[PDB]
Amino acid sequence: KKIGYVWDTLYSWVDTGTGGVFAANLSKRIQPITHHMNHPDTKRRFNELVMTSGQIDFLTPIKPYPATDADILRVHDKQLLDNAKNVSNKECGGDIGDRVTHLGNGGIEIAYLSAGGAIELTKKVISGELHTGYALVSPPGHHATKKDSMGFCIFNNTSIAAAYAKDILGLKRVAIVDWDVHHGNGTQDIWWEDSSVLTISIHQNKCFPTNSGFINERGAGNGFGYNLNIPLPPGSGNGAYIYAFEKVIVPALKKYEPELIIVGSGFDASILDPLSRMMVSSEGFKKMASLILEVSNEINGGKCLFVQEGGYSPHYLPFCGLAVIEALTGMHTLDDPLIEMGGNELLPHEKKVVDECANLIADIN
Amino acid sequence: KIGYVWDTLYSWVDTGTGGVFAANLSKRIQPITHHMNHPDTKRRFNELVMTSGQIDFLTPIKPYPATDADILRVHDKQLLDNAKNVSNKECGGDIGDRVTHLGNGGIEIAYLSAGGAIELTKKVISGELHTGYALVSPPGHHATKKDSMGFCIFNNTSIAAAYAKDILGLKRVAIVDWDVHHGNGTQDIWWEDSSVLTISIHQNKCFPTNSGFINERGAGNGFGYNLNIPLPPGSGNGAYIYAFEKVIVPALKKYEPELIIVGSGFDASILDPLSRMMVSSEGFKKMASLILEVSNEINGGKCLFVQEGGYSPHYLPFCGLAVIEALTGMHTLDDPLIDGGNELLPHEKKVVDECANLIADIN
Amino acid sequence: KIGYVWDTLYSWVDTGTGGVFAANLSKRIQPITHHMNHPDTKRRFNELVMTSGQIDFLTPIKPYPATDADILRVHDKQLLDNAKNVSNKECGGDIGDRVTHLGNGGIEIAYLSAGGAIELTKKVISGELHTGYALVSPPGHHATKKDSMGFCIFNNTSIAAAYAKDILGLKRVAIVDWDVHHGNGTQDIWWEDSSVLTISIHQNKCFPTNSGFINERGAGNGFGYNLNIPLPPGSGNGAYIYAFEKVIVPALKKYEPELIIVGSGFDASILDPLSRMMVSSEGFKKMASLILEVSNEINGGKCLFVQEGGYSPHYLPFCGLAVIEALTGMHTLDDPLIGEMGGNELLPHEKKVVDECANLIADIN
Amino acid sequence: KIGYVWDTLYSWVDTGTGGVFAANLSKRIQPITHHMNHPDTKRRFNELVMTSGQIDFLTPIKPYPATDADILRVHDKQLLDNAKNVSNKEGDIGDRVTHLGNGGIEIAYLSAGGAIELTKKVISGELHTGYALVSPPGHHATKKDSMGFCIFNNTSIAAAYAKDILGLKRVAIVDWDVHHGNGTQDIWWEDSSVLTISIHQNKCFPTNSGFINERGAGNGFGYNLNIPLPPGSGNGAYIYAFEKVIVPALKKYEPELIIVGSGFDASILDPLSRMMVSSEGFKKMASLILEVSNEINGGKCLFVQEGGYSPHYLPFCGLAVIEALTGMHTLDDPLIGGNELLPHEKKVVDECANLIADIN
Ligand SMILES: [Cl-]
Ligand SMILES: [Cl-]
Ligand SMILES: [Cl-]
Ligand SMILES: [Cl-]
Ligand SMILES: [K+]
Ligand SMILES: [K+]
Ligand SMILES: [K+]
Ligand SMILES: [K+]
Ligand SMILES: [K+]
Ligand SMILES: [K+]
Ligand SMILES: [K+]
Ligand SMILES: [K+]
Ligand SMILES: [Zn+2]
Ligand SMILES: [Zn+2]
Ligand SMILES: [Zn+2]
Ligand SMILES: [Zn+2]
Repeated sequence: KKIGYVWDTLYSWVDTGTGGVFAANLSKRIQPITHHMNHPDTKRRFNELVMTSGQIDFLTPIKPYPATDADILRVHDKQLLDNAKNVSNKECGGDIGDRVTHLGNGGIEIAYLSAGGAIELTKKVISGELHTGYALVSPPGHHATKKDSMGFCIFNNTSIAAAYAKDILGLKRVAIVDWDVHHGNGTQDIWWEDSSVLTISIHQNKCFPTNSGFINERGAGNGFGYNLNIPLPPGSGNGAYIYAFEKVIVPALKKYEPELIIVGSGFDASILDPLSRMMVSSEGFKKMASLILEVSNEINGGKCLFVQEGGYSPHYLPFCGLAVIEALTGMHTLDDPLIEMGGNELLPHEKKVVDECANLIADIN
Repeated sequence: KIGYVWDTLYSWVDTGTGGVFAANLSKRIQPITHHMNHPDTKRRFNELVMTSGQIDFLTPIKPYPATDADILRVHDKQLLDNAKNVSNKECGGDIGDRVTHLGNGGIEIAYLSAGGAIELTKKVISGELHTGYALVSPPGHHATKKDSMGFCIFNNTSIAAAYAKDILGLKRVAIVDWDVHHGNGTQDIWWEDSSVLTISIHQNKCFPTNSGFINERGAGNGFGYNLNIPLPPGSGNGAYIYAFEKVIVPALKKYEPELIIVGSGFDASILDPLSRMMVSSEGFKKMASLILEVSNEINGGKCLFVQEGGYSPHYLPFCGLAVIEALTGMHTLDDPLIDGGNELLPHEKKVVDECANLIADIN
Repeated sequence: KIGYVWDTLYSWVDTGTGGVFAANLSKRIQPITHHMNHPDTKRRFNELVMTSGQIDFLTPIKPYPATDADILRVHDKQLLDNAKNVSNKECGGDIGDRVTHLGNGGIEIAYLSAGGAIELTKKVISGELHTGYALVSPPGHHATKKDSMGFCIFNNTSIAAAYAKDILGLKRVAIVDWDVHHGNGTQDIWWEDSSVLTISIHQNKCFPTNSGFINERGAGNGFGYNLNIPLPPGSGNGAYIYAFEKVIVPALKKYEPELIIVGSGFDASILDPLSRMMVSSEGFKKMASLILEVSNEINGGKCLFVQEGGYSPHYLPFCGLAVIEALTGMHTLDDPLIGEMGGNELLPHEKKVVDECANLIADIN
Repeated sequence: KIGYVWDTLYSWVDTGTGGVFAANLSKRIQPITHHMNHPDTKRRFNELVMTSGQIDFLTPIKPYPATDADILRVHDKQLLDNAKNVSNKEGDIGDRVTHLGNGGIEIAYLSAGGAIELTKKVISGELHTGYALVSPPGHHATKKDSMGFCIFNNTSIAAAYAKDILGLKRVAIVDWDVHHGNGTQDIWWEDSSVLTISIHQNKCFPTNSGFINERGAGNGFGYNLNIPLPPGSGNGAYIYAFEKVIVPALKKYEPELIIVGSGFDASILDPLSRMMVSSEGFKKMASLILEVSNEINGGKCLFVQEGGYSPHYLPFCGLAVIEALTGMHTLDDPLIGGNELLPHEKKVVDECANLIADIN
C-alpha cells in the first residue's frame, strides 16, 4: 500500500508573533510571551519525528501545490477571500476577523499551499495513485465558515478538498469526520443544507466555539440529518472516544456509504494539550484511525485520507501524530514515551451523550 | 499587613535537562527549549504582582536560606546528602526520579525556597504580618521523608509546619494543599501524627498515579488526620468550591489549628497542560477567601499561602493575582479570559460527599 | 549614596513583531522568537544586580512617567502625537523607520523610560544622591527632534538634560554617549546649542551609516560643542581608554559642566552581534571610572548613567555589572571570560583617529 | 548537477547543557534558553534552501554514518573511545564548552558520513560539486582531542577517505570559518598530501594558535598556510586574501580535490567574531574556489559546513554560497562595512603570499 505524506517547509513558517487569546496588551497587563499557542514548532516536531523515526521510509512524499481562487471559492465567499488578500497585503500583518486569528505579511501564500496540500492528497487517493495518506498542513481549516475565517483557520482545507472531490472528480457522497477537540463549525456551516457531504464533529462540549456543536444542530432542507455532533464532557478519554467511534461514527459511515472519507485529524484532545480537558492518549488516536481505515476498506476500498487540524502540545503531539501514521503504515517503529491512568473507563455521563447521539443514525440514509 | 515573599534566585532554576520529555536520542525525544517547569511561569506571576499595582498593598519579605537542621526536622539525612551530592556535580544531575533535576549549586535555591516559607511563617505567628503569599521555587509537596521527586527537593510547607511546631511551640497545624497533584510528600511526612492535619484536593489519579485515594487516612495516632479529596477530571469551580464548603472548611473548624499553611498550586487551572481541571481565576479567589474567612473565625487570621505547582505562563499569573487580591481586599486588574465547570455535577458531588463522612474522625 | 532605577515595565516591551529582520514571507525572512532588542538582555542585567549582592549597596529609585511637557522640551509635537497614534492601535505598529516598533500601549513604557532618567537627574542634582544608574528601556539617543528611530521613541538623556536646565536652573550640561552607534538624536537636538556639550564615541559608520564624522561639530552658538569620535571596527579597551583619557576627559575639564550624563550602552562589547568592537567588562569599568573621576574633580561628582543599547544576553549583564562596581566600589563577582581574544593594544590607525579628535578641544570654551 | 546533504538529525543536537556560558549558580551565570550553538541557526539555513526554491536546482544526498574505521584514519582510538563513553551516559567531552547529549555520537557519526557521501559522489563524477549542511562541526578536533563544539574532524575524515579508499594523492582543505582550524592543522602537520589552509581572525579561537610561522614539519613543511586577519576585516581583506594567497597556493599545488570548510561566523552579525564579511563576500569566496577548481582539476570541489552563530543572518550567507554553486540567484540579502582594504590587513596577506614559494 502506498501511503501519501504531504509536508512542506512553509507550513512551519506561519507567523505567530502577534495575535492569539493572549496578545500583548499593556493596558490590560498581558505581558508579551515567547511561545504563542499556535507556535509552528508543534507541527514541525511532528514532521521531524516522522523523519527520524523511519516511518518516512514506508511513506510516499507528496509535494503540495497552491490551491486556486476557484478551489477556495467553491465553499467560501469572495468577501472572505478578498479580505484574506487585503490583510496579507499590509506590512507587519493583520487581524483577520476574530482578533485571535492572525495573517502575517504574505501569509495567504501558506493558506493557499495548505489548502492545496489537502487537494493533492485527495487527487492522488481518488485516482488510485495512493491507498490513503496524511496531509500535515498548516494553517488549519475547520473553523472557517462560508463567510468568515476564525479559530486560526483562514480556509476550510477539508471542505475545499471535499468540494474538489465532488465538483471535479465526480464523487457524490463524501463524509468529513472531524475529531479535533473543538467543534468544526466551519465545516458544519458550509454543508449545512447538503446531504452529499456527511459532516461529523466529535469535540469537547462548549469548548470552541462556546455556543455551537450541540446535538440538535442537524442540518436543514435536503441537509437535515446529515450533520452529527458528539459533544463529550470534559474529562473524557480513550474510553468515551472509542465508544463514540464504535457506537455512532462507524455505524453512521456504514449507513451513509461515502465514496470518500476525509478525517479532520486534530490532536488537541490529547492528554497533555493546553486547549482541552480531554484525555485521549496516542494509542487512542491509533485505534481511532484504524476504525476509520477499517470501515473505509469495508465500503469504498480504503478511499480515506487524513488532514491535520489543531494540536498544541510540542511534547506529546508528535507521538499522537506518529501513532496515527503507524495505523496507516502498520509498522511500529517507536514507543510512546508515556507507555495509562485516567480516561480509559467509560463513565455513565459520557455514555449518556453517546447513546443520545446513536439515535441520530436512523435519520441518515 | 500582607506579606509577599519573592527573590530573583527563585527564577534562576536551571531547567535545561530533565523533565518527563528530557532529550533522549534513542527514544527519539527531540530537545525542546521550554520544558514544563520553566521559570517563566512563576516569574510572570511575580512581574504581574509588580505591574498590576498589587505590590503597593504588600509588605515584601526577604527570604533567608533554610539550615540543614530545618530540613532534617522532616527529611532523612539520606535525602539531604543526596541533594548535596547532585548539587556538587559540575553539570548538575538527576535528583533520582529521572524528572527532577538540580543544577550545579542548585541546592542554594532549594534552601532559599524553604527559608522563604519559614520567614513568612515566623512573621505570621509573631503578629508582624496577618497573612501572606510566598512565591517560592522549587515547590515542595511531592518530597517525602526519604525521596525527592516531581520537581520538589525539600517539602517547603512541611519544613514550615515543623519549624512552627518545634521552634515557635505550636501544637496544632493544618496544611491545605490545592495543587492539582496529590501532595504525597506531605502525606508521608505526617502519616503517623495527629498534630499536623494534612488535606490534599487533587485530580483523581493524575500524579503520582499510585496515591491520593480516600482510604489513605494515616496511621497510629495519626489515623483520621490525613484527608484526600480526589475530584474527577473535568471538575471546575463548582466542584472545588463545593469541596471547600462541605469538607475542607468544616474540617478545619473541627480540628482548630493554631495555624493554616496553604500549598497554593495553580496547575488545576482551566489552561494548565498538566491537569484536566477547569478552575478559573475567580475560582481560586473564592478558595482563598474561604480559608481567610475560616482562619479569621477560629485562630485569628493565622494563615498563609506557599507556591506549589503551575505550568501555564499565559494564565497562571492571573490565577496567582486573584489569590493575592483575595488577601489584600483590593481589586486592581481584570482577568482577561473571563468572558466551563462552574456547575457541580453528580459524579463530582458523590466524591465530595463520600469525603465529608471522614470529618467525624477528626478530633 | 548610589541610585538605581529599575521597573518591571522596562522588561515588558513588545518586540516580537518588527526590526531589521521582521518576518516577511515575500523576502523569505523566516519568523524568529528572539529579536535583537529582546528584553531578556536588560532583564538579565537587572537580575545580576539583584543576585550578586550589588543591590545592597544601591538606593532603589522608583520611576514616574515623564509628562508631555518633558517630552516637548526636545521633540516636535508630531513625534509625540505619532507615538500615541501607533501605541493606541490594537497590536501596535511601526513607528516609522521600519526597524522601531511600538507595542500596544507601549508609549507607557516610553514615558516611564524618560521618567527614569528625570528622577535620577532630580535626585542627583538635589544632593539626595551622589550618582546612580538608570537601567531604563527603551533607549533614547537615536531620537531626533523630528523622528523616532533605532529602537528609540524619546531621547531619554536629552529629556533629562532639558529638565535639569529649564527646571533646576543648570546652564552647562554634557552628554557623553558610549553606545557603539552614533547618537544622531542627541547631536541633532543640541546641534545649535552650546549649553549642552554632546560627545559620541562610536564605531565609524555603523548606525546610522551616514553620520558620526569628525567634521560634524555643530552650528551657530553650538559650533565646537558637538564632538564625534568614530573609532575603526576592531577597536577594544586599548583605543576606548585612550580616547577617554586624551579627548573626552580633557574636553569635559575644559567645558566645566554642572552635570555629566552618560548614555551607557554595552553594544561595543566583545560579544555583541550589532558591533565589531572588542570592549570587555574591565574596559567599561575603567570608562565609568574616568567619568566618575573627572566629575568628582570639577563639578562635585554630579554625574549619572542612563542605559542605552546592548544586545548580548550572555555578556551584557557582566558589562553592566562592571559599571555598577565603578559606582559602588564593591567587587562582588568575576567576569567569566577573562581577554586574550584581542583588542587590548592600541593600534596605530586607532590613535590616528583619536589624535585628530583631540584638536577639536581647542574650540570648546 | 549539484549535491546537497541534509538530515533532520543534524538539528537534533542537544544544546541545553554546556557552553562557555553554561549555567553556574556560584559564578552567577544565569541559565539561558538559547546557547550560541543552538540548532536553530543551521535549521533556518536548511529551511531557506527549501523555501527560496534553491532546492529545485539541487540533488539531495542522503548521508550515512561514518564508520569507526573512517574516524580512526585521522583520530586516535582514545578520542573515539572517549566519545562512546560520554555518549552512553545520560556529559562534557573535553574542553567544557563541547557537550554531547546522551547518544549524541549518533549525530557526530552522521555528520562525518555526510561529508563522506558528498565526497564519493563528487569523485565518481555523479556530481560536479555540492554543499554538505552537516552538524556538529569538525575543524577544531585534533588527532587526540575533541573541542570547540567539534567531535570529529569532518573535512579531514573526508580527505582521508578520498585518499585511502578513493586513491587521491593531493587534497587541499580550505577553511574560511572565522576560527583557526587547529584540528586540521594538527592532523596533517607532517603530511604534504593534504594542503591545509586556514583563514581566521587573528588570535580568536584558540587564542594561542593560527600564526603565520606555523608551516608544518618534516615532509609537511610548507603545506600548512595560516592567514590570521586582524579584527574588523571584511570583504576587502578576505577577497584580497583569496585572490592573492589562497587561489595561487591552490594553482601551485594542483590538488585533485578541494574541500572547503565553510563557516559563516566571519559574517558581519555573528556574535563570536569581529569580522565584517557579508553574504556577497561569501558568494564571491565560493566563486573563486569554483573558478580555480575548474581551471586545475575539473570542478572537483565541495563545501562542508563548520561554524556560524547568527540565526538571523547566517541563512542568507549560506544561501549565497548555494547560489554560487547553482549559478541561480533567486533571492536578495535583506540587510545589503569593510569593503575597503586597510594597510594593516594588506600587511598580513602580503606576508602570506610570500609563503607560496615553499609549496611545490
Ligand atoms: Cl496565545
Ligand atoms: Cl518537559
Ligand atoms: Cl531583528
Ligand atoms: Cl553559550
Ligand atoms: K471536532
Ligand atoms: K451536511
Ligand atoms: K497527619
Ligand atoms: K493537592
Ligand atoms: K551641542
Ligand atoms: K555613541
Ligand atoms: K579558518
Ligand atoms: K598539511
Ligand atoms: Zn482545535
Ligand atoms: Zn503539581
Ligand atoms: Zn545602539
Ligand atoms: Zn568556529
